[PDB]
Amino acid sequence: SKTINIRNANNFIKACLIRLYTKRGDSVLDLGCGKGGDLLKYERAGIGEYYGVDIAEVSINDARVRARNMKRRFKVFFRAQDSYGRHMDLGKEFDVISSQFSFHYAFSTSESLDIAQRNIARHLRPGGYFIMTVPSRDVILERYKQGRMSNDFYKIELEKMEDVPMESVREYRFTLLDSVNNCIEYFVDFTRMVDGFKRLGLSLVERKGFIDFYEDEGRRNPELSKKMGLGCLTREESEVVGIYEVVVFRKL
Ligand SMILES: Nc1ncnc2c1ncn2[C@@H]1O[C@H](CSCC[C@H](N)C(=O)O)[C@@H](O)[C@H]1O
Repeated sequence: SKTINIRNANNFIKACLIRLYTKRGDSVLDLGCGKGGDLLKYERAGIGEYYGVDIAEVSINDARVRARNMKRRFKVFFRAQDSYGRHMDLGKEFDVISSQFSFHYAFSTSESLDIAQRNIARHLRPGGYFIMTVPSRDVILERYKQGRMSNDFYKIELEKMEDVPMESVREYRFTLLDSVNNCIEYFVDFTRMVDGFKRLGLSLVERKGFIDFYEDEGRRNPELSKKMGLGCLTREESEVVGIYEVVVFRKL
């Protein structure tokens, strides 16, 4: 593929995040786990338990095969359901709750976000972290004002002007080479997210852009760099990576 560097970067960034907030023996709840793309990362992190939840059953089964056919020291649990707009009660709490490239889907409606934020807080141990990587609304609107909304790797389209300005847009179309196709993405209303979480005991402890986060980490972990094979992305690839940001809330 022609997006390998972009996959390496994203996985790199995610691995570093996991390394930063997880510790040995931790219990992790992976929301929007997908096809278990982080099982290996967690295996290196030496975590003890892994629970993955995804709305799509086609991905869960893929995450099962992977878990089933891999050298892992942690117990896995998969469940296919809606963890954002449908009540969720798994029974136990977790030290770390991860939602990689998937939490923005919780912003479907006002109620959805609320349910989703409630589902996160009730499955998080006090002191526990909720790490995520979501698209940056600020970034996107700027590329919009610059007219540069795409390239050979991706494409984004906002909604129509009928009685609406930029700040009034709630969603957009995202297309990615060898990935989603005109997938409907919901903008992450940051302020509403913060307030909503703060109301449930979760505080904002980290918000950084993918590129900076990437550059900063790539310098502190040169080994994980060459290990995951990476270094110096083309500006064309940077645009795709630059769309996402890192956000972390902790249950004080
Ligand atoms: N309400 C919901 N509950 C759980 N997963 C959801 C969801 N809405 C969307 N998703 C999931 O969001 C995921 C986004 S992509 C998942 C990628 C994965 N975290 C990685 O790092 O590769 C998809 O697998 C999709 O099925």
